[PDB]
Amino acid sequence: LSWGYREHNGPIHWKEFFPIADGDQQSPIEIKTKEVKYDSSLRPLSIKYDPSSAKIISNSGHSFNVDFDDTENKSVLRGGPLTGSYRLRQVHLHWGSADDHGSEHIVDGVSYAAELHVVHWNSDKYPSFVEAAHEPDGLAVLGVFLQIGEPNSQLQKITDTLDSIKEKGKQTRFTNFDLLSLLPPSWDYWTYPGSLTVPPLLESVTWIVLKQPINISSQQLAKFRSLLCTAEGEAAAFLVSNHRPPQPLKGRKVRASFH
Ligand SMILES: Cc1cc(C)nc(SCC(=O)c2ccc(S(N)(=O)=O)c(Cl)c2)n1
Ligand SMILES: [Zn+2]
Repeated sequence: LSWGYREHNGPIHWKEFFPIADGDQQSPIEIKTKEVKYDSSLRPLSIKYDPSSAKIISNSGHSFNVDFDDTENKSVLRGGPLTGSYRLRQVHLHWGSADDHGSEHIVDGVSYAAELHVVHWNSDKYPSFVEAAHEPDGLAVLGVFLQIGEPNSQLQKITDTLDSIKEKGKQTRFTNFDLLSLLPPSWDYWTYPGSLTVPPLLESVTWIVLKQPINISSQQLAKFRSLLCTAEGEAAAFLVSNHRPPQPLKGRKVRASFH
């Protein structure tokens, strides 16, 4: 298949080849903080990310992905709303065509400039990410909002690479990536049950979205828009926007770890 974010193949078109697009636990959503319920039973996040787990950065045509070696248990998320160990798999980012929008999740009617997703899978129960992606408790994604601010020394590692992966399919070695340090200093979070925000749109994600944004400069974020959604030797299209609109909550509870 050949989904994307352009006029012919974008989010409104996804339902055509992925009927779960209209499902009851679709992501992303609006977080309306006046409707969030603090839940004292939610636990703190327990995070370990080995900077040597990071292997490769590539252009999928839908974002950049930092792939981590997920055959080993070096990089694991536990706690939060999660039962068991969730192995780190991959990091990517969503943004919009300009800095005033671009996050997937929206807070109190407001879009951030971009949103970082840290993809993990239940390695207690499932033999691989591919099997875990089909189960309600299979995935956990940590979301971090990016707002325009000062230049981010931690994102600069990624931005420095983006020219070498400008075309879809291109990849480049990427390691010693201190992912933890990219996180905001508060790990307070909202959580709800949801889906992949991209086709196949599987309802297998425990969303964990951190309240506190991190900064990125205008010039840093603009580098992501210089990525192509098209391959070398193909007609060019810039990956100007790669975010899905908020989906109906359909009676799900968004809970907060904090008050
Ligand atoms: C073999 C295989 C299967 C699947 C379901 N995805 C992939 S690559 C896509 C991928 O890992 C991915 C992309 C986007 C998201 S999101 N925006 O965080 O909900 C997630 Cl959870 C996974 N590969
Ligand atoms: Zn994502």
